[PDB]
Amino acid sequence: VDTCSLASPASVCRTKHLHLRCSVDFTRRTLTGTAALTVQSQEDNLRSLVLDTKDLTIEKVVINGQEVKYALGERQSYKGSPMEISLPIALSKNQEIVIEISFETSPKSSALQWLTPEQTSGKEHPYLFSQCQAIHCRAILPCQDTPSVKLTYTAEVSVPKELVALMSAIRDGETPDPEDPSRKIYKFIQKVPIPCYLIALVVGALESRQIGPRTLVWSEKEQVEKSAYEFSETESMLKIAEDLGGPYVWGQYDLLVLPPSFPYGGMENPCLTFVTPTLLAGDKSLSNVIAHEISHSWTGNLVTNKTWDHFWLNEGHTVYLERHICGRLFGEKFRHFNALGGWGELQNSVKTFGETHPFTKLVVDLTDIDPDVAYSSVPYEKGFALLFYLEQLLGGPEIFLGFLKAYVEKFSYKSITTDDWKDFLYSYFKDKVDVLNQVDWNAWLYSPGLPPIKPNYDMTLTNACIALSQRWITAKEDDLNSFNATDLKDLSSHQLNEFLAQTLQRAPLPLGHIKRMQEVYNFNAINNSEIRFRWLRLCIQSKWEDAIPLALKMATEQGRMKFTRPLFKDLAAFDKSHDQAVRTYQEHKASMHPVTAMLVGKDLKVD
Ligand SMILES: N[C@@H](CO)Cn1nnc(-c2ccc(Oc3ncc(Cl)cc3F)cc2)n1
Ligand SMILES: [Yb+3]
Ligand SMILES: [Yb+3]
Ligand SMILES: [Yb+3]
Ligand SMILES: [Zn+2]
Repeated sequence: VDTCSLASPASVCRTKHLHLRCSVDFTRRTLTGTAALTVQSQEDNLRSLVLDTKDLTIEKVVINGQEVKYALGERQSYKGSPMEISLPIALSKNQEIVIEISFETSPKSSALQWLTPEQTSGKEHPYLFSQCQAIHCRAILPCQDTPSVKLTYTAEVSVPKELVALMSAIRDGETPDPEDPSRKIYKFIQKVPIPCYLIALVVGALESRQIGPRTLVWSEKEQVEKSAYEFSETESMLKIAEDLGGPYVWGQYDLLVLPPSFPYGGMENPCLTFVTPTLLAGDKSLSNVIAHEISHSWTGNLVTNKTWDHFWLNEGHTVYLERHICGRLFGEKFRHFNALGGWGELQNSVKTFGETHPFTKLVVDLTDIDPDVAYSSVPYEKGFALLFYLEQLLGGPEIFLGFLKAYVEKFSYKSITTDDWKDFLYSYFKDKVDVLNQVDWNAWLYSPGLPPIKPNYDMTLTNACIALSQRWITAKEDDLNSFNATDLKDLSSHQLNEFLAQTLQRAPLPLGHIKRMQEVYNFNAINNSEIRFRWLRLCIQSKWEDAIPLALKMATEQGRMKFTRPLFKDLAAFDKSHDQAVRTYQEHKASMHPVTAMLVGKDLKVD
């Protein structure tokens, strides 16, 4: 059962298609229109059905050209309000009908962020973007907001004519709005059935540049050139992913570089991956995020978790494919370096939550839990560690990649559970069932903490990071003069980031050590968001007051939760910056993404 949805389950009825006709009103901060759902009954004598909604105003529901009765139930916190619709005629099993709902969103819709012109790069036009994963589609339109249902969709979006709309779909033309010549209607078609969390919309002063045979990069004019260069390896990564997963079925693979408040590193919206502008490091070093979103075109978008309790299926397999893409491009020693880095992030998550915390389990129980509050590196890295351990146990990467491809082929266009995955793993590896039976399945899937076995990792690229981190940790005052810029001469940006992560695991360090690190390495000059984030956390945790303005600026000038949440938490934990962190959150709260504002408030204990 999907404990995060209040809608009728897939066993009662299934939405097959959505035809959305809407208009974006920037003056009211509302999306208004009609959602026409083609719904197929799965039961005999079906007379009503329930949809998910959250802060939606319903004007009317039309079936067969006439208004029908509906009722909105009491709100159930983050789940929203159930909408029960009374069907005019009882449906037989497999009968399909179209239900047209006229609705309008709330300006406080948790799916949307409305930006004023001052919040954009161009400063002249406003901007809107959505983020539906996990359960925010219900805050845009009435739907069965569960990944256990997959539907196709078509959309027609009216916007001010100076702006551009894009969606997680193939572009299907644009025309002036026949009802208003100051507006344009943009059309879209998504012919591959998707779960509704993959519905996405952006409206803004967007420009595009072609960077591959099936890829345009989209952003405001000021970021086009930098984005085209940053993401130039996209076609190469798509070709490797097709070799590992099978055909790319989505047609286009475009990228949208969002404003800095985009809450995630990337969102795998089909046909149009959304990415944070914090990837714009200038040297392509953060391109693993693109490899990750590309990989979701198979693991997540084609094979999907049936409920959010099985989210690790989506992320674990995607991290596994992501690391194979980067291993093909940069070598097997690089794949192991990134895999070992991932184990260290899993160590940090388990330490943060606590080793017995229910969110450190691979398969979770989200009954009465807001998915946004559960979100962490555990499903990604505990999921990856299980697959990497099975790869080692079952004969290596070539053999395990055969399983991955067969798994994608088996479950394409379906929504599955951990038991479906395990049953297929046992079926595919029938000649190695004795090896599979040695796995402690109960501990790996259902127990909290670090996994029961740590995989084997090549240490070649990690050794220099560990050695430099240990030199700093073990240094006394009289050793500080031995450090010098030459210590970093043979380290890649990835290795500098790993040196900082290793050191941050032992923070705090003495203030004099951190001051010496800035003296000889000049980490304050580095703009790479991952390195800067770890360096500023190391400074703040080591109680360097000089870092307070730098950390507050990074926390507020961008809104990627991976960076903003720990920076605000570190600033709140440092007595010297505590009041400033709380005051800065209070002043920026109204202008923040709604989910990020909620999570930073919980982290800071500010209501
Ligand atoms: N797909 C990403 C690129 O890797 C981008 N991304 N955007 N939004 C989200 C997201 C995903 C899941 C969430 O809830 C859960 N968290 C953890 C669990 Cl074990 C189950 C859950 F339901 C909440 C949000 N992920
Ligand atoms: Yb067309
Ligand atoms: Yb079986
Ligand atoms: Yb000494
Ligand atoms: Zn992902």
